Amino acid sequence: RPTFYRQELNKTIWEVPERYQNLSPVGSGAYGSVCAAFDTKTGLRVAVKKLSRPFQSIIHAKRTYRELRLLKHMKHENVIGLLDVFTPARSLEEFNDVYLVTHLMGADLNNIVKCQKLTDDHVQFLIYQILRGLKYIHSADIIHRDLKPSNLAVNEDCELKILDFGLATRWYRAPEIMLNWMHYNQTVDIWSVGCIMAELLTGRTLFPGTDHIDQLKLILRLVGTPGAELLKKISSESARNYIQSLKMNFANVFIGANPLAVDLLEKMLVLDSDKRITAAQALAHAYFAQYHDPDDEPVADPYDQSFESRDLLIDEWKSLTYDEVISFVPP
Ligand SMILES: Cc1ccc(-n2nc(C(C)(C)C)cc2NC(=O)Nc2cccc(Nc3ccc4c(c3)CCCCC4=O)c2)cc1
Ligand SMILES: CCCCCCCCO[C@@H]1O[C@H](CO)[C@@H](O)[C@H](O)[C@H]1O
Ligand SMILES: CCCCCCCCO[C@@H]1O[C@H](CO)[C@@H](O)[C@H](O)[C@H]1O
Repeated sequence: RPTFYRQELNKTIWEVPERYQNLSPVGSGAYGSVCAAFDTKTGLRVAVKKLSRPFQSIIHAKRTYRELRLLKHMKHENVIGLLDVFTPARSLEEFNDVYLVTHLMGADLNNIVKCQKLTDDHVQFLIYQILRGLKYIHSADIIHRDLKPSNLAVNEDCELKILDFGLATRWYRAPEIMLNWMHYNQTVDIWSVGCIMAELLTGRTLFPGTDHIDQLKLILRLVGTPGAELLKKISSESARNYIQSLKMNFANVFIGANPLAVDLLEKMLVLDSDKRITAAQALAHAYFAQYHDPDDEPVADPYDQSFESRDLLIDEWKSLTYDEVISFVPP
């Protein structure tokens, strides 16, 4: 057991192991807060997320467990991984705080893009990594749902990790997510990738919607009204009518772009989630020829997500989370 020290951080007492130094707040919200730090034991910069009131309610408790489980499962160099999880608590009884430790890459995608056009080679490398990450995430039957530049952590070498920093926001969201559609394809994340990629290429947000409906109209304007195939999957006449108050050959936005990039964007930014390219297919797309290695695009061990369908008591989510904390083995 490490010795803990306390400090005040993001308006609470953070009790962390001494190996973790130079804790500096980088994000805060209702679900918790995150500090950049330096792990003097591994010599790595790390982000320490302290969960906020993790066992306050069933929802907090199951969220806490969800994230812990997910992070413990992710073992891919393009996906945020759990370097450490700790609690100051010495027993289940006193267990009330969970801290999660991940690599801190240093910047998110916005920081390195800073509203600039990136080179095609650079976009290749970045999107390749995202797709590699996503292939892994998706292979575990997990859908990110909120892929966006701020959830993409990159170091100086532009090595990239996908994470979920939730504690502009709407611009990378797959249209069906915004429409509370509920039967999500993993290609919700592909939509996001297309939005990210487009932005990396052009330096401009693909769909800078002012609000929900504006976002939707911007998407319809670019990719066009639903085709007959897609229309058949929308039950509501009235909704189809409403949509009709609104393709557009991917040329104009992506002028001067590598035609391969455009071809891929076209396969990503398809309204019909059933028809969007998958992460695995995208990885094999010629656009990534420089980086694609079919034998180095790992898939995840199958991920036990049964808990997602469970309505359990706080005590059980807490005890389940506690088990995961105790049984945690660093990389
Ligand atoms: C409820 C719930 C359930 C699941 C998840 N969830 N799902 C995933 C996927 C596996 C991607 C789907 C991943 C998480 N969770 C997760 O990423 N947690 C976490 C933990 C510690 C720190 C951080 N934050 C950062 C880390 C590094 C950096 C930055 C923030 C910001 C910029 C500085 C550079 C940098 O490098 C985020 C989230 C919430
Ligand atoms: C902008 C207004 C039109 C947006 C419609 C987007 C349709 C999304 O695609 C749809 O995703 C569903 C949920 O995964 C799938 O069940 C459907 O089969 C698929 O067509
Ligand atoms: C703003 C323009 C958007 C019009 C609303 C699109 C309607 C999508 O609505 C979705 O359609 C599916 C029916 O096939 C249902 O399974 C979903 O429950 C419903 O949310």
